[PDB]
Amino acid sequence: TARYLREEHHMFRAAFRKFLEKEAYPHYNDWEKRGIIPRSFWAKMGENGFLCPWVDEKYGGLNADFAYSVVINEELEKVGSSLVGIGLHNDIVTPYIASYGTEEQKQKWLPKCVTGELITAIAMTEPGAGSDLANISTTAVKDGDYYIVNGQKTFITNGIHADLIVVACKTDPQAKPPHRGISLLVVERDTPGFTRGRKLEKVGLHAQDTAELFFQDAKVPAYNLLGEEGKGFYYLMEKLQQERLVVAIAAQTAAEVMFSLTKQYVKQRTAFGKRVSEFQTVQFRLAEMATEIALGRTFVDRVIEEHMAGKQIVTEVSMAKWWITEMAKRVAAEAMQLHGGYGYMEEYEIARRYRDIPVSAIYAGTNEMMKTIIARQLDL
Amino acid sequence: RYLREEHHMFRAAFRKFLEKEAYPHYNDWEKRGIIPRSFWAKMGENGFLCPWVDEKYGGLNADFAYSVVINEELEKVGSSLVGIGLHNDIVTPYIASYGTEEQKQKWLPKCVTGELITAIAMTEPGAGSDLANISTTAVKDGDYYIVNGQKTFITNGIHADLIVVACKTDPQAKPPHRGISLLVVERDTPGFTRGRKLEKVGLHAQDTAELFFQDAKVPAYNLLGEEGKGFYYLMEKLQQERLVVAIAAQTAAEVMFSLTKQYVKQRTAFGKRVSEFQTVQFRLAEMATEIALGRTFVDRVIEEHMAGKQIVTEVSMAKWWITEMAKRVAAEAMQLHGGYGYMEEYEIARRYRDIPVSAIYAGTNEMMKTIIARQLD
Amino acid sequence: TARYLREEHHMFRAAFRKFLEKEAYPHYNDWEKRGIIPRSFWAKMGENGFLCPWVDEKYGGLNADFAYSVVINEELEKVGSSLVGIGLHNDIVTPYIASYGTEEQKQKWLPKCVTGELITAIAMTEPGAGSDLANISTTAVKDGDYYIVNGQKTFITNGIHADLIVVACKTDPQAKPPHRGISLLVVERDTPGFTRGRKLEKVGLHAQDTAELFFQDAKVPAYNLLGEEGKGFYYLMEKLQQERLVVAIAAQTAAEVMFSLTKQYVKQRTAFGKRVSEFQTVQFRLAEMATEIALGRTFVDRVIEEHMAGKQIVTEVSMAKWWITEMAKRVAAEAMQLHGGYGYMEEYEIARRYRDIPVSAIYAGTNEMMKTIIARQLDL
Amino acid sequence: RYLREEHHMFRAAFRKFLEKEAYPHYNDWEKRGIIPRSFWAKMGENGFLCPWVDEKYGGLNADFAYSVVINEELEKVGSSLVGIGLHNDIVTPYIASYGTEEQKQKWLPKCVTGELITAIAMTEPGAGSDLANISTTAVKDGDYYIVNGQKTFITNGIHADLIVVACKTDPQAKPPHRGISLLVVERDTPGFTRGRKLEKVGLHAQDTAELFFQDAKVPAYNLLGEEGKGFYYLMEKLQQERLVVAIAAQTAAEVMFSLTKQYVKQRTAFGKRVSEFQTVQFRLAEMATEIALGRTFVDRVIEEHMAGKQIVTEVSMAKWWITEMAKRVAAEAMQLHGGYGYMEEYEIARRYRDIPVSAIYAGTNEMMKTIIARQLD
Ligand SMILES: Cc1cc2nc3c(=O)[nH]c(=O)nc-3n(C[C@H](O)[C@H](O)[C@H](O)COP(=O)(O)OP(=O)(O)OC[C@H]3O[C@@H](n4cnc5c(N)ncnc54)[C@H](O)[C@@H]3O)c2cc1C
Ligand SMILES: Cc1cc2nc3c(=O)[nH]c(=O)nc-3n(C[C@H](O)[C@H](O)[C@H](O)COP(=O)(O)OP(=O)(O)OC[C@H]3O[C@@H](n4cnc5c(N)ncnc54)[C@H](O)[C@@H]3O)c2cc1C
Ligand SMILES: Cc1cc2nc3c(=O)[nH]c(=O)nc-3n(C[C@H](O)[C@H](O)[C@H](O)COP(=O)(O)OP(=O)(O)OC[C@H]3O[C@@H](n4cnc5c(N)ncnc54)[C@H](O)[C@@H]3O)c2cc1C
Ligand SMILES: Cc1cc2nc3c(=O)[nH]c(=O)nc-3n(C[C@H](O)[C@H](O)[C@H](O)COP(=O)(O)OP(=O)(O)OC[C@H]3O[C@@H](n4cnc5c(N)ncnc54)[C@H](O)[C@@H]3O)c2cc1C
Repeated sequence: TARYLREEHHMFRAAFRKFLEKEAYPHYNDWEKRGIIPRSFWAKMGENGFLCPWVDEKYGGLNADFAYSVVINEELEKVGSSLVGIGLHNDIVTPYIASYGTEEQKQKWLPKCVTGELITAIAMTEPGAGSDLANISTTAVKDGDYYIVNGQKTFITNGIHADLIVVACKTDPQAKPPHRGISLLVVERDTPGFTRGRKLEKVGLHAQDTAELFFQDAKVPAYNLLGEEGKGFYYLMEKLQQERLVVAIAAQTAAEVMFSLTKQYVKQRTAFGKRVSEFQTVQFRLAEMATEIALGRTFVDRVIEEHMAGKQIVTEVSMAKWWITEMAKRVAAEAMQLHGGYGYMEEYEIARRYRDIPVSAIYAGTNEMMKTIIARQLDL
Repeated sequence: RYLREEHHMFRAAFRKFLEKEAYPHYNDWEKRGIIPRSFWAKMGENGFLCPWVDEKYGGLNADFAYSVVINEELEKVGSSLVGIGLHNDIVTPYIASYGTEEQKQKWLPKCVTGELITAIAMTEPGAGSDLANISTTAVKDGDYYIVNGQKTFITNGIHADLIVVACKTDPQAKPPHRGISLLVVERDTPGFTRGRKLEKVGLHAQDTAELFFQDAKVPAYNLLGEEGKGFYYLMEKLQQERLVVAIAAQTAAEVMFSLTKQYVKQRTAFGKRVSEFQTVQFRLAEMATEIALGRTFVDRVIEEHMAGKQIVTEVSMAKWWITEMAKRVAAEAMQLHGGYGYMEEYEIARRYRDIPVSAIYAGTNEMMKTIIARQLD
Repeated sequence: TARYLREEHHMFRAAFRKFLEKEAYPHYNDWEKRGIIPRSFWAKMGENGFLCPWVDEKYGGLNADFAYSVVINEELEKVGSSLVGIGLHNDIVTPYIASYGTEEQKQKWLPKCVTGELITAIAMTEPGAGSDLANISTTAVKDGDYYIVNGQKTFITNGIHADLIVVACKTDPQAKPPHRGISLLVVERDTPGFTRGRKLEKVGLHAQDTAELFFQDAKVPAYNLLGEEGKGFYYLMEKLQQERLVVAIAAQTAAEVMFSLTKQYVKQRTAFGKRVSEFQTVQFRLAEMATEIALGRTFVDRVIEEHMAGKQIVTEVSMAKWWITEMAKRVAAEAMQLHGGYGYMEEYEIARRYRDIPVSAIYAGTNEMMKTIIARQLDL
Repeated sequence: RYLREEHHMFRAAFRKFLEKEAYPHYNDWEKRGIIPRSFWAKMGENGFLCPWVDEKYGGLNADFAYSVVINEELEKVGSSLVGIGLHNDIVTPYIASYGTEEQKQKWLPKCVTGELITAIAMTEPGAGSDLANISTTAVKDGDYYIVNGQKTFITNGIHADLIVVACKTDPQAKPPHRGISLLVVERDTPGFTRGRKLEKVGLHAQDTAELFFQDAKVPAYNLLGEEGKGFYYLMEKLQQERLVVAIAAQTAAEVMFSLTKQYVKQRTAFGKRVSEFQTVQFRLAEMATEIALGRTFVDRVIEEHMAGKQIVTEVSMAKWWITEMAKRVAAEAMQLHGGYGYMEEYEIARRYRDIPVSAIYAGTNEMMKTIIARQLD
């Protein structure tokens, strides 16, 4: 057992699962077909208190601790990875508004983030730069009471639905070092000069509305600056600890789900007068998967505890992110293979789980970037 | 060492054909879920179908190296073209090896032209790896066989006009495998129906389907070889089947390596080509090494096979190891493209989805290891 | 941080390390040359309270909790794996006497186990059976007030020094199932018919006195029966949880030691105008080793906590044992390679660490047996 | 395909020789820390040293396949015999390729007989992988070179009567590698001393030592080739060096596989042979597969090498991949023997200790990947 969950979280998990059993599980395949999860689902999430529950009661939130977010994100992954946009809204983007927003900004935005009237996104990555974030070239040039924004952002989660987009841009492209010229600017829906691409066709996460964003002389009120000019990089580096933790949590859950699928399948499939689960190689493969899952679960649970205690754990979250995502990828490969021909059929859930997992090694920072961060912390 | 100048010239000419007839259309075929029969017709009229078939049926008496070239060049277009290799090098050889003079005359000419596309149906919902435990029955009611059963995952399952079906003509054979025969089932057989095109992770243009036999009336002269010797024919032909899969997986690995190398050489980050970071260099060096090992091994197996030698162990080794290697290449390739590796606009995404099934068909990699272990005594 | 260590354990670790810095570290290489650790070392351990510290004060012990044993075994491994005989005495064998001994037996044996006047060993494995323990063939036939013992035991840790040997033997060879015929019998030094082989030449653990034991009509007092006849297998299965945990702890420490050796080496070695630690492949290899070490440490620490709480964790300890031992083997292989030619030289400590590690995957139950146990617990 | 009947007959005869002169004595040699010169003498008198050397110096003009047979058969005895392969196929070829007519006449006859045992000294305490950064100097003081420096890890370091030493005859060469020459240093050179036999994890009968030069007086006619072209000679010869290592590692893998297979087939547990448990079967199938891949690859490299083709990439691939594979085989072998794998009475223990150094010498596996990456462009 992990110490961050108490009885209240256990009853919450059951209540949230009951909601999903009606609203998510039976609808998920249709959402994938359409390429997007309907706004009405977010509205239902908001009215039931499952959006931004950590937000203060004065904005309509529940003052919930981070364990509630762990439960939400785990239960949503149990449905499917296309639901990652909720965890992104809850635990990645809206915390920027709460941490760095003025009272006026928080009052204006947070209540609607809780209800789901405003859906959020964060836009860092550009065609020319992802891992090398200091090299982004989207510019925001001050002109009167406005920032004139020019640039392109790519692979944006919630790219179609998002009404509020936290945009990383260069307010001073000539700054030394380059990262000191970066600022965070909130871009609202229907901003003149702000357009969106058609939803991106991807290997998986088919129900996630990933899209490119285009800023052609985007006229953004100066009021929409989040925090201080030229400190944008610092806000990002700070919040990426929670971001990477969220990815680690979702990948751990995905592995657990895929293991359960495989175990159940091989226990019911017969070959050569035996259940497939009776062959020693199958037993050992499952034992090895179970072991690695136990390791990842124990580690991520410890990192959650450290995080909740307010401790700085850059190294450990980077470890959790790369290792658990690779582990879940290995689980997926084993799972497909152990299903035989059926693991390659879209009628079987494992096919979708398999297509969904490998991107976890790429986003929130590639696993190569995680190893880079670890090596830096090792002092070499 | 099995490729002579004639094969190099043929490769260039076949590639030119595909640059016109296949490469520009592949993405459309995938969207359609099938490769049009018109393409098969163009392949047939140009002599690219069953080239090994004797000239007397309209073939070219081509050696196996021509089939290697064709299958490799088709994979470089994409894995959904595996149906042609299956027609050419898996199924039609059953007709030539075990067909009567009369069956060969009736069927082989049209297989060369592509008027008849072939398929082979072994696997059932209840049994794949455990092939001896198939339950599809063919009961004589002269001069017909009455066939009952279901076959699953059939390549060319929609297009196929001739299907070689493994069935139990004596379900009480003891030992069970002794009751297996091969029966050719023709398009428009009464009681023979097909399922919808299967929705798969990849091979989107390959028409895989289930087949259904409900008191299907099959003429007794459609028996292939002798009653009760079907299992023996299958074990015999599975060596070339496994070789074909190994060749295609080897080619897929090479294609994916090339895509990845080109990408990382053009992509820059932190003031360098991605290909300049030492970890990327070593990963590419390791991929290049395993690719070279697979190429050398499969080439030697091809040579042995063409020499008429029994290669059961070696082909089983090639099949499992090369398919697993190709899978590892795919995983490296997606990762090294970053977000772009996950985008369907990039070819690597499709290559990635296509590869993992190679570890499953022609017999699972677990079955390959089972065979190797048996041969190790 | 792991919750089982308090300030008292931290001061204890420092005190114990101070003892070892004088008595163990500088002598270790000589012990390996001789093939045995001198009795005088055990005597020093006993007089300083470092043997069987968990034993009750009434037998001369300290009533120490298991965290003291964790510290002792970790610190001894930091010296070298040839010191495993101490952890075996402390935490594997003597607990059998405390758990299953009569008051008379405990009074007779435990005080001298604390002082080191009696060194203990456990003898299960035979030439014909190790993994398949139910198939042991050493017999003990009752004759008057004695058991007549015939058989051979192999690979016995503390095989030369041991004065008390807990011997698994068949008191009823015809029993059904075979395991119901197994009993534990304490064999004392100078028992008529009991002899020992020459110390076994091994790949590593060169200072550990591993030997075969021979029983040719060994005349053992019936008083020396430990527990109940035919329940021997049950005692063994019960105590193997702690045994496997001890092995996992030592392997985790060995990995940590080997990592430190490698990191320090590559940081000081120059090639191509750079420190070796500056090449990206070296950085990533170290980052990967660091990650896996962090996983093993977090997991074993959690298992220690569960164990100390009195919980039954057969699955988790089997996971810890196989995965950590394999991980430490991988660490060792990386460490040798990263030292270049120097990693193959016996003058460098890594050579010895490398030779010492791979046996951890074999003893206390092979890693194949660990996977067997896990699969059984998965219900397949 | 490089072995003809003559080579098969030779293999049998050489093995017979070793069954008498080597196998029964190997464990004793290991205890002694050296292979006696008497064995070298028996090898020489039977024509098993430098067989490729022209008949005019007393050699046999044997092709490289004879060296393959010798090195393989010696490894089947044990890895401490690598000094012979080093003499035959690594060092003496420097004398034949770059020696003047007069040096060849002076040295090659005695290398064939074994009167002179050879060694090559590249590596220094401060530089191994980074060979261009060697600091051993050879300064002309006609008609001598005055040599100062230290060489480390020298195979045949005790026995060697001739040592080919890489040194800087112009330490200000810019570019540095242009100042490297090869200088033959003879036994009993003034100022030339040797360290104690190095204590190693394995290769216990191989006499590895450090060499010390303190104003060593070396005759100028002991220069091998031209001044400042030493680096070029080394890069040229390292292809055969790396091939020799790959061959020995391949053979070690095969030996260890055979030991393991035999053990698990004779050992029983839980009412079955250990070899009957499915996980053991699959592990052995995987080992057999990788061994087959390595054998096929190294055999093809040997063929290419004998054809006189440049094989830099391929040999680097063979060296790193096969040594890593052999290491994996060793780890599997110890585990599958249980406790017995850890006992020095069992041959597998020694094989296990011997193998990992193959990933280090002839250039580290990291250097092999560096070379491959460079060739990938
Ligand atoms: C489904 C999905 C959703 C996404 N959502 C968002 C979002 O909501 N907001 C957002 O800002 N971004 C988002 N992204 C972008 C994602 O974070 C980036 O794809 C990721 O950071 C990698 O950047 P890149 O794609 O440009 O790859 P690159 O940075 O171009 O790297 C390509 C490859 O080179 C490797 N590489 C680069 N440098 C080195 C080096 N120094 N050493 C070794 N290897 C190196 C990388 O690890 C990678 O494997 C999303 C991506 C995906 C796939
Ligand atoms: C794209 C595609 C095309 C196909 N085309 C054809 C075709 O044209 N003709 C045809 O006849 N078939 C075809 N198939 C079927 C294919 O050959 C089978 O899927 C394959 O043989 C495995 O059979 P199965 O799917 O029933 O898996 P199963 O036999 O049920 O096995 C499932 C899993 O169980 C494991 N397993 C089973 N037995 C053992 C054992 N004893 N020990 C350890 N593990 C074991 C295997 O690891 C496997 O991963 C096709 C399949 C695919 C995916
Ligand atoms: C340094 C050292 C110290 C030791 N100290 C002691 C001691 O103090 N007391 C004591 O009692 N013993 C001791 N041992 C013995 C040790 O526990 C045994 O070696 C171990 O349990 C394995 O038994 P075995 O050597 O007989 O191998 P075996 O049981 O013969 O097994 C050989 C191989 O076959 C594999 N195998 C067996 N069955 C299966 C199966 N069903 N499926 C898959 N694989 C299988 C095993 O995993 C192993 O890899 C020691 C051993 C060593 C090396
Ligand atoms: C048994 C034995 C026999 C030998 N016999 C001979 C002989 O006869 N003649 C002779 O000349 N030499 C001999 N050697 C030397 C051997 O070739 C060297 O040990 C080897 O080349 C590596 O050099 P090094 O030991 O100095 O390691 P280093 O060059 O110091 O390298 C140590 C580690 O650093 C890493 N490294 C270095 N540079 C890089 C880089 N750029 N990128 C990533 N990693 C890097 C490598 O991974 C290596 O593992 C022998 C060695 C042994 C062990």
